[PDB]
Amino acid sequence: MKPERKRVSKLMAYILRHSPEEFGLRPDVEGFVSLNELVNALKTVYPEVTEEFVREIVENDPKGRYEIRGDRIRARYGHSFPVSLDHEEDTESRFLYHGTPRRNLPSILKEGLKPMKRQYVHVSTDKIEALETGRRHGREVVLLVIDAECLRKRGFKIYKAGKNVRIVERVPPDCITLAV
Ligand SMILES: Nc1ncnc2c1ncn2[C@@H]1O[C@H](COP(=O)(O)O)[C@@H](OP(=O)(O)O)[C@H]1OP(=O)(O)O
Repeated sequence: MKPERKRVSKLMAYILRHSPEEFGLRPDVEGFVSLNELVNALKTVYPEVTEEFVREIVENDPKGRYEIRGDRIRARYGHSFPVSLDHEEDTESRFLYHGTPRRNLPSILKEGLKPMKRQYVHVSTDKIEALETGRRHGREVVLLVIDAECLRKRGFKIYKAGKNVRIVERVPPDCITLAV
């Protein structure tokens, strides 16, 4: 009744803010997942959850935690992964940066930056922050320099994801150059 809604809501917020990948979910750039996919993910822990139950959680949430648009759902705040909540485009940046561990560099040079268990990749306007973000993934980080105008001309819109972080669907190898 009351504890039911709270325990399901706690899982909902964790999934939507923190680790959609632990449930096989891939949010779009605005942080939405489909309502059906979220229900199926909740159902693995609480089999009694239905779409109507999730809708009532959203409608009755005292803090504005969630938003349903059409048949997709997101958390409105508190994300620990890069999102562009208002879909606001970065049009001014000329160069973006991504740090790749030297071990992962062969596949990235051939294929570019491809999204993995996510719908988009993340890069930075700042080369030092790009290298620090890459260091989290392994040693001997190699700096990739990304031509933002090449990305836009190729049809990839670049979105602001807070401070110096940007997200984009993928980065083709043609928009990438190496640096020490
Ligand atoms: N009823 C509910 N529905 C969803 N989520 C809930 C929740 N009741 C609590 N949470 C979240 O638990 C985290 C620690 O909260 P406390 O123990 O400090 O109160 C924090 O989430 P996070 O770790 O992402 O910041 C809270 O979310 P919120 O701040 O929205 O209540």
